[PDB]
This record gives sequence, structure tokens and C-alpha cells, in this order.
Amino acid sequence: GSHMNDVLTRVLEVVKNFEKVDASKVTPESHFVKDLGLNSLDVVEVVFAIEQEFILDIPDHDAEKIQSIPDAVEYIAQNPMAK
Amino acid sequence: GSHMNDVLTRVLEVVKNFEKVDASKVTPESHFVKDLGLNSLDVVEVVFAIEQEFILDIPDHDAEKIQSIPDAVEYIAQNPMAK
Repeated sequence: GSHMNDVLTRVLEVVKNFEKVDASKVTPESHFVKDLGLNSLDVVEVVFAIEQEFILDIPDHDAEKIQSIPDAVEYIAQNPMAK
Repeated sequence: GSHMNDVLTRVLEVVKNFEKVDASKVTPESHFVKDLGLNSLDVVEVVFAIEQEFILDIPDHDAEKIQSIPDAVEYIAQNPMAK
């Protein structure tokens, strides 16, 4: 395996688990709005659940930039404080 | 999940893949010699395969403590250079 895959695997299960998200539509490249059909309030929920997974309180300016699984994976995998 | 579980998952599959190792005997608590029936030279091979998994040079002095799956998970999950 790999650390990036470790992160991607947990992000995938977090996003799939969201009640509004069709888990069968989720890919490592899925964009929350354009692919998964979420609205702005939904994205806040998913990102917070991602923050829960890695115990990582993300500053608002960085957290608003996370709109897709690649965005989330790229930010978490480079953050040495992800748990 | 967790970083420790991410490590444990990769260590488990590395050890199971060892031809000398009966995968059905492998648990998160398995001791390489006493539980999996390996000898001292086998343990050297297993540690190297762990070094491969996390792209991590473990010094010989640190390798002396890695005799079991709990030992390996603890050492790797606390080494911030594990990949």
C-alpha cells in the first residue's frame, strides 16, 4: 500500500457514508457538486466529517477550497498532523 | 480508521504474503517466531519486507526490537518517515 492510498481509502468511506451521497457514484476523482450532486451546506458536512476522520481542524480558507476527493486527499496527505 | 490501523493493515498483508507464513495463523498480536514458526533468519527477511512496504530504512539497532506484529506496528506508526 501507500500513505496516499491510506488517506484516499478513508476519505472514500467518509464520503460514501454521507446519507446524501450515492456511494456507487464515488470515485477517487469525484467532485462533490458536479459528480455527487451536493449543495453548499452538504459540502460543509462532508468536509467536517473528513476533519473528524483525521482529527484535523482545517482553517476556513483552506477548508473552503476542498470541493472534491482529490482536493481532500491532496491536502490531508501533505499535512503531517493528520491522525 | 486510524494511522495505526493503516499501518496494521499493511503489516498484516506483508507478513501473510511470506511463503513460510500460514496466513490463517496471522493475527494483529502474532509473534513471528513463537506464533508463526519462523526462525531468526526468517525474521530478518520479514523486517526487510516491512522496510519495503513503508520505504523505511530501519537501523539494525532498531530492528532488534521488531519480533512481532505489535512491535512492527508500534515502531512504524511512531516513525514520521514511514511512507
